Amino acid sequence: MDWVVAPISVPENGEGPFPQRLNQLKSNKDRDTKIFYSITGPGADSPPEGVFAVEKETGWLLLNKPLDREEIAKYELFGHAVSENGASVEDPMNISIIVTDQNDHKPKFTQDTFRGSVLEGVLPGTSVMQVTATDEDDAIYTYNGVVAYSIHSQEPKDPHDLMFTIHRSTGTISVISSGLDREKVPEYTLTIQATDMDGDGSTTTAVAVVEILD
Amino acid sequence: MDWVVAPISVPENGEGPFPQRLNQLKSNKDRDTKIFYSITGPGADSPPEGVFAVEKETGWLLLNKPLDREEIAKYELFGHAVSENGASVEDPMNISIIVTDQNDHKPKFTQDTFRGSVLEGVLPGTSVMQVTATDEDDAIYTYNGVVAYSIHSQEPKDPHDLMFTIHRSTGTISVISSGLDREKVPEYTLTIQATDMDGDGSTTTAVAVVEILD
Ligand SMILES: [Ca+2]
Ligand SMILES: [Ca+2]
Ligand SMILES: [Ca+2]
Ligand SMILES: [Ca+2]
Ligand SMILES: [Ca+2]
Ligand SMILES: [Ca+2]
Ligand SMILES: [Ca+2]
Ligand SMILES: [Ca+2]
Ligand SMILES: [Ca+2]
Ligand SMILES: [Ca+2]
Ligand SMILES: [Ca+2]
Ligand SMILES: [Ca+2]
Ligand SMILES: [Ca+2]
Ligand SMILES: [Ca+2]
Repeated sequence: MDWVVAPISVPENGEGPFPQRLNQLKSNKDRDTKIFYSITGPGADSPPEGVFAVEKETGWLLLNKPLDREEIAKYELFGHAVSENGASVEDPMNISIIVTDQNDHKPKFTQDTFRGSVLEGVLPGTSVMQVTATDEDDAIYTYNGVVAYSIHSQEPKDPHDLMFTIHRSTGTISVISSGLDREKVPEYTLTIQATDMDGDGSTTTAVAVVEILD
Repeated sequence: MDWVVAPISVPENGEGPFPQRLNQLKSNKDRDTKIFYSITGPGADSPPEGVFAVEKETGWLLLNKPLDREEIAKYELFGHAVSENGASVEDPMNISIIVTDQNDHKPKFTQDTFRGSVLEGVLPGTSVMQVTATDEDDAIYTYNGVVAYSIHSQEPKDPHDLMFTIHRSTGTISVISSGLDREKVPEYTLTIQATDMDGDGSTTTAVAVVEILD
């Protein structure tokens, strides 16, 4: 052809229909004799078996089911070409398959509860703590794995509500009001959120507990 | 995003419509201020100017016309992000565009006429000469640039016709008949052909003149 194929990029979670054609393998010895094609490697003849196949007669490389980037992100397979008289007519061909991302993981907070303390007299603008959520999707080329933080809600609501903020990118929680008074309200429970696609995607929650120190 | 884009592969001779969107550039400083996008490089702001553009407000990278791999096979552009107050908010982003092939060149013989001579007594199977045609299209991953040779016709047709063959891949012309006789027919003119897609594509012609030596 030459007996080569460029790396193939396949987005995960393809709709099909399956089996899906990716590339047609072909040995120029098929002018001379009938060629039988086959494939080996993890994803073909070793676990996960049968994700990919090749059609014996035609050389079509097929994907049999949708892929999942977070299970396996890249496959390295080998294609074979054998004459009808049983002789290999090519050295095995390196077939590289790269699985590209879709946004299919929700963020996950690293803790169900995060705790931080401040002195009663801290001024507005004071950083209390930094929370974190991870996201298994790509955050280099897209926002699939990019988390935006927000505050869902605060209890109690004394001396008033929305006394805290969270930095949309860093997860740093700050107090933005005056009026902390430990003798009145010694602790606040914040329900916090993390949302992928930098705020447009899906959202998980955790708790941040703010202790007013004595 | 990060302020990066993976290389973009675009087949030549795209149907459009144009302008065609390729990728949306985006700086995360647009949470903070309005961003104006722009592009530089050969193919954008230097020859060939205006092949690619970027939409100021949206950051969409556009292709303005179909590409031709044999004119330019790869572009290296730079994307820019500038705040409404005039400050650059990113270092320029490397944008790599790779133009991939379609079969749009016919083969071209290297000579309009090729000449070879043989002794009258050469046996069937004798190689007379080797002709060549080139093809500017890809011959690594496809047959776009892969030439199949054939004989179009022979004059004169004495002592009979189809006295010669040509090797489909090498362009080696051979005599396959007995009966060469210089005193009867001292020279044969062969119209020869070269066809891309290894025989399925389009076809050019040349002349091969076979001299029977004394
Ligand atoms: Ca997945
Ligand atoms: Ca995994
Ligand atoms: Ca994913
Ligand atoms: Ca995600
Ligand atoms: Ca005080
Ligand atoms: Ca006090
Ligand atoms: Ca005290
Ligand atoms: Ca072209
Ligand atoms: Ca050129
Ligand atoms: Ca071409
Ligand atoms: Ca061609
Ligand atoms: Ca003789
Ligand atoms: Ca003789
Ligand atoms: Ca003589």
